[PDB]
Amino acid sequence: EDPLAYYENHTSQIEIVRQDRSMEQIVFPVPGICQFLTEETKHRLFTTTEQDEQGSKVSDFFDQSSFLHNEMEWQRKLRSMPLIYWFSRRMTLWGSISFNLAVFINIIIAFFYPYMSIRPLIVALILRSIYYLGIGPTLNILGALNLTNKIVFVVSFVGNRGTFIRGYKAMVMDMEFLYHVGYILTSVLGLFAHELFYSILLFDLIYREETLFNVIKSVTRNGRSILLTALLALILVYLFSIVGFLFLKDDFILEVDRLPDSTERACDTLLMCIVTVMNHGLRNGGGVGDILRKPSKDESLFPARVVYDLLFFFIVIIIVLNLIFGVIIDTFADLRSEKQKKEEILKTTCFICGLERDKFDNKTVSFEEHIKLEHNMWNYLYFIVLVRVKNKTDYTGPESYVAQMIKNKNLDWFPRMRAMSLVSNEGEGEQNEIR
Amino acid sequence: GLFAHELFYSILLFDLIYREETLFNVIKSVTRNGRSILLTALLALILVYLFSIVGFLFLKDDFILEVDRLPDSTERACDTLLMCIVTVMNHGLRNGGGVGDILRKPSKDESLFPARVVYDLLFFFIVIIIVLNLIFGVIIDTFADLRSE
Ligand SMILES: Nc1ncnc2c1ncn2[C@@H]1O[C@H](COP(=O)(O)OP(=O)(O)OP(=O)(O)O)[C@@H](O)[C@H]1O
Ligand SMILES: [Zn+2]
Repeated sequence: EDPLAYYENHTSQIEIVRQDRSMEQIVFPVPGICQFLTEETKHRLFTTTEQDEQGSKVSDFFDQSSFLHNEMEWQRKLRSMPLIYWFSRRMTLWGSISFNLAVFINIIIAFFYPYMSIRPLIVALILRSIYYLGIGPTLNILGALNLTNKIVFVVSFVGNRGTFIRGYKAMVMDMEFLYHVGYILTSVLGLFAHELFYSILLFDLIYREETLFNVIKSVTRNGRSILLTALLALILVYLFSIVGFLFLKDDFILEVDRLPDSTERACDTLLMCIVTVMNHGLRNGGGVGDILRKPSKDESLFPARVVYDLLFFFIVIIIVLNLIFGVIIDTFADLRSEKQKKEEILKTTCFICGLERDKFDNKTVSFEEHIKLEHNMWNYLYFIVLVRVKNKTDYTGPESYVAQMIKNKNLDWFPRMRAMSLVSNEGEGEQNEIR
Repeated sequence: GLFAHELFYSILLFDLIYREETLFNVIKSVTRNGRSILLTALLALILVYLFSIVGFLFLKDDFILEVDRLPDSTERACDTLLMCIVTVMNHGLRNGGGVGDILRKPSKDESLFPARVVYDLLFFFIVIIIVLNLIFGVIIDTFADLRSE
């Protein structure tokens, strides 16, 4: 309604650096296409963009400009389609419905197999269906609902994300799409082949919960270290088994509960000795000595047995096994430190210029205004889109300069540790004093 | 405690936490990431459910448990999926060696001996050394974060 309000909303400003290392302020109109940028995509980019070797996110932010433009174009195209857009807007609802259905199906299977808010209402309806129709019909209905809801969720996911915008190859390469396809296949298997396949769907908890994902990362980050420690444990077990087979063959007597003698020799062969050690010594707190024949102090090999058991216990149980847990704790610490560093950087430094919030103290302009009005990464994206959408025939000085810098793949036009609102005022003031 | 039953006085011992700040910080070291601990427990439950399904499908006869009947001494603890899940979730988690510490001892001549060995080893590595230790790792991480803050 208000022309001034409309122009203020559709007008943006940025700061650039020219070839002579001089800072200039450019005021431009926001292209209409820029209005179709999703807040989810903006947040994802802001929280995922990484720093380069020089500590700048500008390289990645610029490299994502084409993807952002294509995503905005796809969103504009989709918004003309009401039904598909409406379905795409409810991805969270579809995912929640699918997860609840999977949980209910798994609970029913656990509590009844073998056989033959609105959540309380859903539970009551499920109980009534079980009482009236039966477990089988209830499971069939739940499986059909889960399959339909997952199909709707996949349609919504593709529509909203525009993964096809990068091509079918990119969509296939995407891990999330493959995960959704595998989930659909698992649901189909549960519905038709055997209901027990529904148990696999419980792994969707990891996908849904980020905290559990971080906990799992604490183990998977140093998975190579864990596997190497396990291999070292296996080598030590092999050596101990060799020693036992050479000198303690008769002490490997194991009780057995034969199905319709009660003891057997478990070290007649090297492979059997290795298997017995690797299993029992590792699964017993006291080590291999907890299953070997109990010796007597009068035996000549009693000191040897004591030394063997003690060495196994100290070397394998207290050290080797605890190394995996130590690696897990170290990974926990490293993840926490990295996350804290990243959050501190993101919250106390400027995305474009990288200046800290401590140069802006005691000045007309604060960090908040500097990030909302002067170095807006989104305003830079809008300027990039304008340069790419504007006919070359009506470029201005700075528009042509930025277009040429883009043609040459040069980022030196983004400011870096410099702000027109920070040092330009004092610089002009000292210049006036000098003059 | 004064009127209904004197045993209610035991609840008053929780005032120690209120009185002592150090114990309160120790409890905070666990309660700060309570959601993480609960999610880890749910993951453990899901893994136990999968292992119980596998055992019921292929190792039904090996779930024999001794019982001290009040005035046969063994019973089958995996005749149903729910019973198998309960037995695993209890014994495997409360035994250092895992679920294998309560299953029937096999013989090397049995055709399923390698399968039993693999099952027990997988349960031990996946659930006992990793999943259970994740809660303790979370507690240690919370300790470190609290001290740093
Ligand atoms: N250069 C930057 N440095 C730090 N944070 C930034 C930067 N540019 C943007 N942000 C933050 O990223 C988010 C994007 O701000 P944006 O102007 O898009 O907000 P908005 O409220 O959605 O917009 P508007 O109200 O102007 O229509 C905000 O949190 C903003 O503070
Ligand atoms: Zn800036």
